[PDB]
Parts: sequence; structure tokens; C-alpha cells
Amino acid sequence: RRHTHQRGYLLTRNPHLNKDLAFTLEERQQLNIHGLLPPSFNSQEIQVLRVVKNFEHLNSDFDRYLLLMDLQDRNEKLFYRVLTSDIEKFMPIVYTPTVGLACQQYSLVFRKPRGLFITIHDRGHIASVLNAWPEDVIKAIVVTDGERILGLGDLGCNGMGIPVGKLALYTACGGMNPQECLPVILDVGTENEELLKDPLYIGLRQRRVRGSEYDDFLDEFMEAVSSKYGMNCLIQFEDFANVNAFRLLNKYRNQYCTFNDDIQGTASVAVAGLLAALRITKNKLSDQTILFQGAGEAALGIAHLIVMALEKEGLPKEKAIKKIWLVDSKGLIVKGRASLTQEKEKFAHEHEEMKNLEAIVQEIKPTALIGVAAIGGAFSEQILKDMAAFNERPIIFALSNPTSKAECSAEQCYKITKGRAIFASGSPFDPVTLPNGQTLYPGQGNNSYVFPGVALGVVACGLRQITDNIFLTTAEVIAQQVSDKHLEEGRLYPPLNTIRDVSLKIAEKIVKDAYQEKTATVYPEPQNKEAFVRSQMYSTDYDQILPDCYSWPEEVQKIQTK
Amino acid sequence: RRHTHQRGYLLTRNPHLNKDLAFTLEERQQLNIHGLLPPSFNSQEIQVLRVVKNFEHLNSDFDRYLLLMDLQDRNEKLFYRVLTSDIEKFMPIVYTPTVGLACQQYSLVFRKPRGLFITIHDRGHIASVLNAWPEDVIKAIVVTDGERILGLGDLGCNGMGIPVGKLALYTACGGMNPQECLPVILDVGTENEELLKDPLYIGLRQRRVRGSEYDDFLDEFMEAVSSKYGMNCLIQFEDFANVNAFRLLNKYRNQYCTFNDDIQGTASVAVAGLLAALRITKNKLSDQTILFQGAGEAALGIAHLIVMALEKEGLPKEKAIKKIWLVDSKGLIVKGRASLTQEKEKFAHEHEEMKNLEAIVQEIKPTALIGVAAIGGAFSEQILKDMAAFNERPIIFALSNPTSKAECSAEQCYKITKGRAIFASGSPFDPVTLPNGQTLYPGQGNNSYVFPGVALGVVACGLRQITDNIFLTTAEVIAQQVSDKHLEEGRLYPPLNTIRDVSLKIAEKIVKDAYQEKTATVYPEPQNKEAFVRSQMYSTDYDQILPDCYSWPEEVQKIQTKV
Amino acid sequence: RRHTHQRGYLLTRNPHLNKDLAFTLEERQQLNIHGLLPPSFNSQEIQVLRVVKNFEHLNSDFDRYLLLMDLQDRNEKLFYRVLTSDIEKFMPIVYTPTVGLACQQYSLVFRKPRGLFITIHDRGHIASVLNAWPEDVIKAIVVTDGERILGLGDLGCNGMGIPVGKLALYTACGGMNPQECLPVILDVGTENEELLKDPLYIGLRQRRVRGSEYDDFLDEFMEAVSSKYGMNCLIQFEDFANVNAFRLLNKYRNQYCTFNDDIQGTASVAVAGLLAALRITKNKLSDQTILFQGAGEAALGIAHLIVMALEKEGLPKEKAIKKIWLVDSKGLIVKGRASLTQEKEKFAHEHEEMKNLEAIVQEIKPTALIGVAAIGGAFSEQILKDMAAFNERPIIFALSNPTSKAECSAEQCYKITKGRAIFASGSPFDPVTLPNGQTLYPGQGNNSYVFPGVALGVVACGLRQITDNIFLTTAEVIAQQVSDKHLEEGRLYPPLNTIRDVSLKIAEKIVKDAYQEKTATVYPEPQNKEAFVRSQMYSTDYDQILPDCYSWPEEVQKIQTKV
Repeated sequence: RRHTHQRGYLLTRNPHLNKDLAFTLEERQQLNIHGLLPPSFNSQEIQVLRVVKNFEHLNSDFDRYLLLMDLQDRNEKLFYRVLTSDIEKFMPIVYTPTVGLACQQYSLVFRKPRGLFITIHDRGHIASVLNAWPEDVIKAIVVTDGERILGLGDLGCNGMGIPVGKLALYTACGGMNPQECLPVILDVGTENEELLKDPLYIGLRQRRVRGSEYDDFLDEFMEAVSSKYGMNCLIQFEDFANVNAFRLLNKYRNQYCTFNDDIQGTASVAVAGLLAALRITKNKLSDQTILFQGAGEAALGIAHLIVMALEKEGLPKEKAIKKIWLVDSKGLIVKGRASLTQEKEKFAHEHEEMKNLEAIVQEIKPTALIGVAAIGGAFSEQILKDMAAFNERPIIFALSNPTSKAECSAEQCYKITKGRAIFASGSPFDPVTLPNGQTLYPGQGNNSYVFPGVALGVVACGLRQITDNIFLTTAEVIAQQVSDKHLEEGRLYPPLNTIRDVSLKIAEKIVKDAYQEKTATVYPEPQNKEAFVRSQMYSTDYDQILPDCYSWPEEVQKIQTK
Repeated sequence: RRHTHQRGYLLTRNPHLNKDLAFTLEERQQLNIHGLLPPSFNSQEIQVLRVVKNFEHLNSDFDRYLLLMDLQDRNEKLFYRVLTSDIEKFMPIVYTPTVGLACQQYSLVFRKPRGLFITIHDRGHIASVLNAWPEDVIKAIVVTDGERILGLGDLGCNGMGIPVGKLALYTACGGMNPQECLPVILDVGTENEELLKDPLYIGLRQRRVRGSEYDDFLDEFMEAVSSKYGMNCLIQFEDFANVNAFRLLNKYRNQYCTFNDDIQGTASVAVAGLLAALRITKNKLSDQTILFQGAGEAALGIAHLIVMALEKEGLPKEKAIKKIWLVDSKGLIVKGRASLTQEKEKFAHEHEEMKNLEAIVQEIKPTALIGVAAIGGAFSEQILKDMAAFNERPIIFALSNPTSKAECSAEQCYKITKGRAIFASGSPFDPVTLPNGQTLYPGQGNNSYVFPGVALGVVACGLRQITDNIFLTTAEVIAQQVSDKHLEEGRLYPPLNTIRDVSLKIAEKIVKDAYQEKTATVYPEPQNKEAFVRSQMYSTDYDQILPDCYSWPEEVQKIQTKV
Repeated sequence: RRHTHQRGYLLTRNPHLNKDLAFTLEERQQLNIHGLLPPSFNSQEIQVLRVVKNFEHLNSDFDRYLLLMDLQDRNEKLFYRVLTSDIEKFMPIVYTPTVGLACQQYSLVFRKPRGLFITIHDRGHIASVLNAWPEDVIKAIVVTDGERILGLGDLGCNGMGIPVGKLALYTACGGMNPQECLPVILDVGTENEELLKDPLYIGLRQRRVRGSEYDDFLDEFMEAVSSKYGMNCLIQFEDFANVNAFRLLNKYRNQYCTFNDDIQGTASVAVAGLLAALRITKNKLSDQTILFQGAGEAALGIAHLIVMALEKEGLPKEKAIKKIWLVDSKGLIVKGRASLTQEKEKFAHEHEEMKNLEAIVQEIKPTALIGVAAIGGAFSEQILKDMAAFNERPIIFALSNPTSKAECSAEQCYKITKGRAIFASGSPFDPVTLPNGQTLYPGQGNNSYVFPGVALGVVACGLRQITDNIFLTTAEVIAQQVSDKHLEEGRLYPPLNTIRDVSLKIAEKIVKDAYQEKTATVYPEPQNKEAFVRSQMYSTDYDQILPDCYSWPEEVQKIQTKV
């Protein structure tokens, strides 16, 4: 498969090529590294066994995170192999919630750097900074400025842990080629006083640059990235602040192959949970009344994709909007209220101002209650009783992370609703057995269901713009993977260990549709779309890097002597 | 200083050149790595402040060891800067006793390989295995076959941790250039069934090769190494089995620049402690009567070096021998006894056989009692009581490790001998306070006092052979560094935190002597030997690696054009 | 512009980066090469002054060719700067006709290899041979199997000189980036016994493989190339045998971005000359009656493209065909005759057989007489006399090469036709002066007018297919660049020294048309097509290769320390 001119000691320092003890004797000798390794030869399975044994001997998830990061920086194939050996187990270590703790400690435990750092002071030279990255083919970028790491706020340059972790799941869950992936942090300063005082802070020790200077900096970054890597290069924004998140997305989405996972990714997984839920309530989306606790990026993204799902049912915009209510820290969003943004006003219905959520549930009497504001215990005992009275099967999504910030637990919800609640969360909960002897298994509205498959699909068929329809259709694909049996068990999402298959089926729909409606740019069009996607999916198998040896007929192979 | 052609990402992957955040902006830009690092610039001391802070959050010496090995494999300069920032703290983490536990878990915790692995199956091809090592200039090699890791037994290919750890001290304590150091393991197999059934064992899964197949294999190793790196390249044996260690040493020491630390290194440090003690007993070494508990590599080496010291005073070989007595697992070593060897018989005096150590002490009535048999509490209350009766100031060396294998504690030794005992150990004991107000600070007979300075000295002056006299003279230098005050405080060795300077003064003597005795091969002869050695010592300061920029007169610098 | 990680000696060995004495002092120091070059610094024009001076001291075009190839393999920028400094002078040295003589001596004079060699014995492994080429981005390939080097025959693997030479013109005349160009030879053997007995022959010493083994081998080549470099990669066939050239073209032209220059390139340039001539005859192409001497790759290609031009005027396919007549070695091509082919029969009109060219002319009474059969003096005094009688301004193209194979000279053509003939040739003739005071400057139908501009155009807009209409439109563009003044001077083509701009205006049209007709694959669509193409054109100015240096505010640039 592969060819390389790199040899000797330096080869072992390249994590894309390094196989450690998986190198055969033949390989070692041919590559000039025989003697640099112990005289044992391991299958990949033995390599995993060793890593897992070290993994289980550690006493915290943080130490486990550090282990797996070292492994990535040493042997890329073995890293992803381990991740895919038990994806449910290793996802929450390399990504949320553990990665968040890593970001908090990032300046302290900073050792082997990952990704690319671009500062405001590199303005007018971003192109030159990109040239420090040793990979010339990039198809997927995750970028953050570190101002709103989910539930942790502004961590500045320390937020670099997020793109790295996220891309690890691009590859592990979606089969994206990691060498074609680029983590990026945009350091324009920070408003975190603790980091401004920390002598170990690895980022710019300055306040955040705002206004036009920041806007132009972002413009240059979009230009630099697309100019070098091509307009087909996917560019995903992550953990920007509310205002800049929406502003940047609307500005770039119709000229660049870009999207924001916090807004659009969360929207897709949240909607997927609803469609799956409708198969239990056996009613339609138009029969629903949706109450959001939270009116941030996720809430507005979800609500927007809910509207589009209603339009798909034929229901026009102005009527679809009226079924959706949002609440923030100042109270319910209503017409004429102070402290409102453009994106909030479009859900500001004429209604008496309200502040207390308990009262709001009792007034609105919604069918679906979706929490994303990270208010731990917001769905109090009275909330759940009320919901269980207003609806036969109340839909309760407590998507806030981590568990300490969850709106309610699974036990707490099923207990009080006496088993009739339709439940999903963002943090994981153990199954719950009821007095009737029935057991429920609430699922996780994990964003990982969405972005890997989308990114694989977009990149595979060469889609140049990512429309809201991609995410709506993606949500449908996820809901389709849920069996009626899973629903009867209380699961609203596919099992986590099937995440790679989900990602595949998501990407297939995109590719199939893209060639159908002529939005694809990759040609010639493949006969089989399913096989076409698989062909581009990263394998955890070690590639051969030895040169292809083959002979010629001796007559023309002989050395001439005259 | 140095100029490198390496650039970009691969440069950051070189631990010899990589400075991490110590790279200035200019450097990052000129080296094509700007953007690969966070936008902060740290001094070296700040980098230290980051590592130590990570270090303190760890709950075991093993995890501490792992942190430092990671650092070594990332940024060599910073590693050594951390090591030298508190040598007494970090020495027992990277080397004994922690490195021993690391060797046990080596196959489990194996990640970034260090050093060079050579196997009996590479027989006839050792020269080519050497070429896999990316440094062409080697001045110091440490080699083991893992058969007798001290106190831990046969750990086979997992013994690679020892050479690596020891060379960290060559550099940290002796200023040896780490790029010029080569850790080697010779894997001929292992008799450890525990590793032979461990699916994660990184070594050869076979029994140890013995006899002529092994002997011939070592002969090629010495040939290949001396051929490639030159005859002046220092080759130190470590943790070989008892019989092999002696056989190989006598076979190679006259032709190759080689020595065994377990034997010759331990001998030098033990003798140094005695010379120091003489300044307390205020008598000479010819007045002493030495009893050894143990008759292995260390004991016989120490015993041999005491004779040399005695010969230096004026005694012949025969008389000096009779002042030394050995005991092993089968009892006292005397003429006629069964189960004797070549070096043991050399000390087998005509005497009735004995086995009980108390009785042996009572009979011989020795001045100095030395223990190196790793038998905890061997120096009983009775033995200490007897020694304190036969002598005003009995010399007691409990050199075995770790503390659990120490012949006695400093607490029980001083107490029973009523504060009169002159005590040293291999493991570290806290100070002991006497009822008379005095506090005694028993020192530690670390091998690290010896091998770094010797290696630096031998290499700097290009000495081709390492004689016993190098070690005797080294022992003198070490004792000379102990002040009269330290002796009255009960210290037989200088403070470990001054190990750097001790290594220097050792290397100095070797160089001075070698040029005077005409045994040095490095020329021209330097005028100042002190400054000469210092110039050869590794610094933990970051080297400049940018290209030398400098202008020329504008007249001849200008671009010529059509005119 | 670009940033390279290559440094020191190896950097000087890269002809894409090496500037020789144009390296400033700063560059030399920063690139770690200071001292490897003499202490002088030259501008690019001085470097030119050195090469040309060496150039002029040579006594043969062959030695001149060698000098320039050495330069190419040393310093790519300077090579092309020299080439473009007098394109009319250097074109016939690096490409036809000198490159032909080089191909003959190629095995003898073989030194620094250029391009990529792929053999029938690499069948099944072509993809891996491709990986040996150090450039991963390829936008233009020129391939030959050496079977029919124009006028020279089967030179086998010695034909590698042609792709190499032609691509030098892609870059020099068209601004193609040479790092993105790949010369290829397909060695399937040779029928040249002279090379088969030459012990110095660098190719396979075997007979040519034919049939399905050859057909399948080409199929893999196109697959491997399109797979690795993308379907948008331009693949130009050159100097293939007659039957293969047509078969492969019709087989691949619809699926791959490919074209044959000998057929389609020559057709475009020939048609361009006719369009120019029409502005002198002041009639339309449908009024013409064309007689070809020759019925090979060039003739049939030209003939096919004339029909397309006629179809564009308003005629159907059938009527336009009857205005064209072909003659080959067996005589006139008519319905019923033996020894006909697929493309020849397409022009086989119902007519009595003929063989004598004078009689053929007398019968058909053509307006345009075109020769491409490489038969010197075929246009006899009688033929020229007849043409000047049948026509007021007879169009005479003697396109064969070299001069010794020219159907007639400009001197004898103008003279006999009494200065009324409209004349063009493939070889260059000096101006001819008429008795009426007028001097005529007969132009040259070089293929170099066509392929560079086309290739630039196709690649810049990502065109997947190359239609006949690209070549017709190109022919129009070329003729449009000839002024009325030039036509009255007797020139049917623009000055060769303006080939750069001609290639630009060709590429422009292709791009403009492709975006309008929706055949382009490069997006976003540029607003200014002219500036777009210029931005893609290779410059002979040295690129900056030093790293971008720039400071940050002192506050955040400073090294943080313990405070």
C-alpha cells in the first residue's frame, strides 16, 4: 500500500510509520532499525493487550487519557486499533468528558504537542504557519478559539485538547484518515484570569482581541486554509462563543465547506432522538410542543432543525415556530422582552413574562422538554410529575454534561414518571429496573453519532457546502438504525459499539444523494456507493512500507559484460 | 556551537535538539516549526517548574521513573537539567533502587525503546546491528546480559533499564556526553520461567546459551565495538553472573578499555570509606583485620583492592592477604573446605571450619566488619556488642540493599556500640542522635561516587587500559574530599549533592597521572588539566543550533549585475 | 513563496531549489551552504552571461544541447531563463531538430537521467514505478514508446529525449510548472538492430511486444497515472507508430484527459496557417480544394480538422469531405484501391487510380497543396508552375523536415510562382526578395505554437476531455494573432519570439469557453480569466526559499522566567 524513503532511527519517531514490535525481522533489517527494538515480534493483538493492561492498572481517567495520547504520538495505527477494540470504553477517555479535564490541566501536563497553533500576531502570515505542518494533504480541519469549551468556558490555548480529541473520533468512529486531519487552535488571547496569572500557561498572556481585527484574522484563516488545502477541505468550528459561532457560520457556510458541530451537530443528534421517540408516542412531529431549557448554540441549532423537520412534514415556517419555546437565565423567551438576540427573537412568541421553570412547564404544558443549559437538577420532582400528568409518554431530554450538570438522572425520571417517560441524556446512566420487573436502557445523545459520518460523506463525494438538509437527513438515518425492540427497551439511539456502522450508513446517504442531485464534485461517479465509501475508510491494519520487489526474466535482468 | 541540517517536524522528534517551549520565536521561524508549539516562550528554569510540578502529583517512585524517561526521550537537555537540580532526589529514581522495579515491569511498561539490543542469533552480524544506532561517535558503553540484576536475579532482556539508568548518571554525575553513550543488552535467553510464560515478554523466549557459544559471542561483541568506535571506547560490564563477570574481566581488561562496576566500582567506594574511617581510628590499614560477610563479585573485588592498598604501604602480597577473611553461605572460607573457587581459595587460610557468624566474629576479632550478602539483620545485637568490645571504634559497613536486606540499621548499630561504631551503608539511613547530644549522619556507599568520574577521566586522556591503581587512587581522592568535620559527624563520604565536583577531582587525578606516567593517548598535552576536563564535561544549557550569521563588507557582499 | 526543509549539500543537488551564485550571503548562511560556493554573488542576468559565453564557444548543436541539459539538471530556473532569453534560438536546440540527433546518440551520451522509464516487464507494477518519481503533483505527462521518432524511425528507449525536450517547451513557451511535468518512455523493445547490437544500448535488448500484451500494458499505464495524479492530469502521446497512435487516441480520448500531438497538434497549426492564408486569398475555406502529399498521422489529422472547420461554416460532413484529396506511397487515395485503412477510406472518392504527383495535381487542380511525406523536392518546377496557373494565389505548405526533406524551398516556390504563392514550411527558410522590391518572410508551422497553450488551458480550468473543437478554436486564435501587415509580408504565423503571449491567448480562450460552456472543473470561477491564467504560469524568477521571519510585540515574544 504505502511507500516511504524514511529509514533508520527517524522512522521509529514517525507515529504514522512506526509499528514498534509489530515490525518483522525482515522489515527491521530492510529499514536499518534491527537492534533498536527488543528481539520479540508481536501481532497487533498482543500490542493491544499490553496497552490495555497498562490502561487498567491506572487509577484515574486522566492518567488513562495521558497514556492513550502518548500512544497516539508514538504509534498511530495501534492507537486507533485500541480505540476501536472497545469504542464505548475509550471514547469518553479521548473525548468528552475526560478531554475537558485535560484542557483544564493542559498547560501543566503539556508535553508532546499536537496540532497547529495560530495566533492573532501571525496575522498576514497564516499561510507560512500552515507550511510547518508536515502533511500536505488535508481534508478535514477542526478549529477552535477556546472561548467556550463546553461547560468550562474560556480556556484559551489550553482548548487545543478539544480539536485533537474530536479528530481522534473523526478517525475512530468515521474512518477519516488522521494524516489528512488537522487540529487547529486560534489564540487571540483569553479572559480567564487564572490562566493570565498561571506562570505555566502555554498561551498568549493577553486579553481577547475583538471586533474587526478578529474578524479579518478569521477571514485570512479561511482563505489560507482553502487556498492551500483546496475548497474541498472540510472546516469544522468548535467551542466558539455564542455570538461569534452563529456569525461565522452564516458568513462562511455558502462559500466554504464548513459547519459548526455545537450548533448543527447537536441539532442532528437531538432530532434523531425525537424521530425515534415518535415511533413510541406513535403521533407526529406536528403534534409536539417543545420546551427548551437553554437558548445557547445547541438549543437554537436544535430548534432550527426541528423547524426544518416540520417543513418537511409540509408545515410552513411561521406555524412550525409557534410550537417551540425557549428559556434562558433571564426567563422565558417572549415577544417584547429585554436582552434578546436576532436568533432568539424568531422564537419570541407573545406571552406573559415568566422566570421560574416549574411554572413555565405548567403553563406551556409541553410534550417534549429538552435541557441543554447545564443546570444540575433543573428537572425537579415537580417538573417530572407535571410532565407525566400533561402527557401519556413525556419526552425528557437531559442532554447537559457531565452527570453533575445533568437536568435529572435516569432513575429520578423513570421513578417519578412511574415508567412512562421517554428519556435520553448526554451523560451515561445505568439501566433502571421498575417494580413491574421491566428494565429500561436510556441512551446518550452523543454528538459522535453525527460528525464522523457527515465529515466522511462530505469529503468522500467532494461536497462543497454543507446544508441543513444534510443534518436533517443524517438524523433520519440514525433513527432508522433503531429497532422497535430498542425502543421497547427505552433506547432512542443505536448501541454505541455500532457507531462505525452508523457513520458509514450516514455517509452513504450523503454520497448517494449527492450524485443524485448533482452536488458531488468527485468523478467519475462510482457504480457502488457503499463500496466507494468503504474504500476511503481508514483501516487500523498496519500498511506495508517495504518496497514492492519483483523480478524480470533473467535474460534482460543479467548484468552486461560484453 | 553545533549546526544541524535537520528541520521542521522531524527536528522536534530529536531529543538531542528539541527545546520545546525554550525555542525562541526566531529559532522556531528559522527552523520551520513555528505553529507546532503554543505561543509561549519559557526559560529552562520554567520548564523545570513544569516537570517538578507534574512530578510531585505522582504517588509512586515507579510513575516518577516513567515521567522522567518520557522526558529523556523528548528533551535530553531538560531531563539532565532536572536530574542535576536535585541529584540526591532524582538519582534513586532513574537508577537504583527504582530502576530495579522498572526492570521487573519492563516488558509490561515497554514504550519508547532506548539503547541497543543484540542477541546470540545476531552472531556473525553484530557489526551490522551497531550500524542501526544513529550516533557514530561512542566513548562509553554499558552492557549487561541481565543474568544477575543486583538483588533481583535474572530479568533477561528486561535488564535494559540498568545500562540506560546508569548512563543517565554517567552524564548527570560525571558530565559524560549522552550522545556518546550507548546502553547495550546482550540477550542470550533467560532462566526466569515467569518471563518465559509472560506473553508480553519482550526478550527471547528461550533458555540461556552457555559455554563456547556464549564465550565466542562476547568475543565478537568486543571486536565489533572496538573496531567501530575505536579501542579507546570505554566498555563497562554490569550485572553479569558471578563466574562470567570474573572470567570476562580477566580475559579483556588487558586488551580492551574495560571494567566491571559491580566488582571494581564497589571495591573503590568501599575502600574509600575505609580510608575515611582511618582518619577516625587514627591507625593505618595494615593494623586492620577485615571480616567480609559475602564472597561474591563485590566482596572479592573489595578484598582484592584492599590488598593493593596494603601493598602500597610496604607489605608484600602474602602478609596482606592474611588480614582478610571471607564468609559465604557455606560458612567461613578456609584452606581445605569444599565448594571453593579460584578467587576464594586465594583467601583460604589454614583454619578450622566455621559457619555461625557470631562465633566467626568472636574468633577472628576483626576491626572492620563488611556485609554484602544481602542478608537483613545479619549483624545481630551480639555481633555489634562483640565488635564494640574488641574495638574502641569498630568499623561496620552494612552495604547490602535495600534497607530490608541491610545487615543492620544505623539506629541499632550506633545504639548497641554506644555511639562508638564507625558506620556506613549501601541504603540511606536518617541521622541518629546519641544520648551525649551528638548527632551522627551515616553516609552511603553508592557506586555513583566512582564510575562517573573514572569514565570521564579514562576517556578524556584516552587511557587504553584501566588498572586497579586507577580505582585505588580514585578511592583516595574520594576520601580526601571528606573534611575532618564530616568525620566527627560520622560521615565517611562527601555529600551526594557534591557528586559533580567529586567526579571532576577524580577525573583530574586520572588525567594528571596518565600524562605524567605516559599512558595518555590524547595530545597535545594540555597545560591546565583541570580546565581540560571541565571543557569535556556535558552542560545542561541549551546549545545554539541556528546557523552562524555574520555580514561581509558591502563592497564584496553586493549582488553583481550587468554594468 | 515556498518553504523548504532541505538544507546543506543536498539542497545544492536539487535543481528546483539550487540558485548557484545567485544565492545571497544571508541565504547561504541560513541554508548551511556558506563555503560550498565561491565568494561572489551574481544576479540572474550575470548567470545568463556565463552560460551564453560557454554556449558560443561550442562548435556543434549537439554539444550545445548537452550544455543546456547539464544546466537543466543543475539549476532549473536558470535553464528556463536562458531558454526564454532567445526562444527562437534555443527552441531548435532543446527540441526538434537537434533533440533528434541527441536521441540517436542517447545511449552513448547517457549521463544524468531525466524522466521515468516504464517497461513491459513492469506489467502489473506500474503504480510502484510511479512512486519512484519524487514529485507527487503531476499535471502534464508526455509519453512515447520510441517506435516512430519523426523522420528518424525506431529509436527505442533512446526516444526519452523527445518527451524531455517537449516538456522543456511546455514550460518555456507555455509557462507550465516543470516540477508538475513528467516525461515517460514505455520500453516494449525495439526493431532497430543497430541498437540491438550496440553494447551501450540503455534499453531492453529485445524485439517489440505486440498485440494484447501491448494493448493491456497501455491500459494499465493510463489507469495507474490517472489513479495517482488524478483524472485531470494531461497525458500526451508522442511519436507512436501510425496504427497504434490512432487506436489509442480513439480508445482513450473520451475517458482520459489525453491527446496526440503528432496528429491533433500538427492539425491545429496547419489549419491556423490556412485561416491566415484566407485573409490573403480573401475567400472562404469552403471555396478551397486541398491536396495532401502524405496520408499518415499528420495528414489525416489535418484533414479531419479542416472538415470540422467546414462543418462550422455550414456544410454537412459529406460535402466537406469531397474537397480533400490524399496521396500516399502507393498513389492517389480513391474508392476501390488496395492497401487502404480506416481513416484513409473515409477520404476515398470515386476516381480512377493515379500515382504521378504532377498528373494528380493537373487533374484535381487544387487551391492548397500540403506536403507531409518527407520527400525532398516533391514539389517540382512543374507542380509549382501548374499551381500558379490554376490559382492566382496558390497555397503551398511544404511542412516536412528537415530542410533536406522539404517538398520545396521558399526560394524556388516564390520564384516559379512569380511571387504569388502563399508559402509555409515546417523547416525555417530565410526571407526571399522578389524582383518587384517586395521581400517575403515565409513562416514556420511549428507544433510549438499549439501544445503549450492548449496544455496550459486544459489544466488551468481542469478540463476533463480535449475535443477537436479545442484545436480548431486554438487554430483561430493563432491566425487572429497575425496582423494584416504580416500577411502582406508573407507570414502566415506570428513571430516565434512572441510564442509566450500566443500560448497565453490560446489558454485564455480555452478557459473562457470552458467556464461558459460548463466544462471546467476548477472552482470558484475567476472573474478575470486573463489574470487567472497568468497566475498559473511558471516564472523564471528565483523563488524565495528562506523561512518567513517576522516579529511579535515584545510583551508576548519575551522569554518568561522565574519571577
